[PDB]
This record gives sequence, structure tokens and C-alpha cells, in this order.
Amino acid sequence: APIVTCRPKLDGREKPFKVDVATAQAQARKAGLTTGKSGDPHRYFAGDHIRWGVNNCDKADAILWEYPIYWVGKNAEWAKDVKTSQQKGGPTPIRVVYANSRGAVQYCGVMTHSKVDKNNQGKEFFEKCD
Repeated sequence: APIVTCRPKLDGREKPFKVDVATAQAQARKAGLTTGKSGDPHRYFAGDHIRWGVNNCDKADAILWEYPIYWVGKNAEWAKDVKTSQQKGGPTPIRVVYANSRGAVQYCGVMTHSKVDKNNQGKEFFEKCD
């Protein structure tokens, strides 16, 4: 089943964050490894101490990427030429991560914050989803 759920922290307990692989690879491939119109997608660099259980992404001086998405509960989608500020749909801590694969995306995985009170703000690192 491509349908999964992140392991973010609400108020001390880990809660399953609605996240489908289908959309995850769709948003990553859709956004591609090219940004500049607005701000998204963004270049990911070894910083969140993430490995994604992969040798390619595990790399330190590698070239990854990150893009926002709307889970099932949301009723919108992220645009191309729309920054997080202009974005109307709503805030989303969950971002799809993918390697540059020399001009390709391998949906390395989707990450999220560990501080989702109500507005899914997030302060801690970006824990990978499962």
C-alpha cells in the first residue's frame, strides 16, 4: 500500500500524519529539480541529519531537494510560481525530499516537523515519514 503516515509529535504523543506515496512522488516529479519562478522547489543539503535509509541520500555533500504538499485532510495543492508567503492553500510542514540523481528525482522520501500543535508549525528537525 503506497498510503502511509508520518510519525510527527503533537503534544508529546506521535500521531500518524496522512501522507500518500502517490501524491509524494507526483509533487516531487511535478516540481522537478528546478526552481526560481517563486522559491519552490528548494535545494536540500545535509542539515536535518536525514539518511532516508538510502546510500545516495545518506551522502553529506550530496544534492537533494524539498517541496511542500497538501495531505488528504487539506483541500488544496501547492503551485509552481507561488512562495510559502503567497501560498493560500495553507501551511504544510511535510515536504517531499528527493536526490538530484544528475537531473532526476528518486522520491528519497517525505519528511515533516516534530512540533505540530494546531497550525503544524514545527521547530525541531524534519523527521522522515513512514
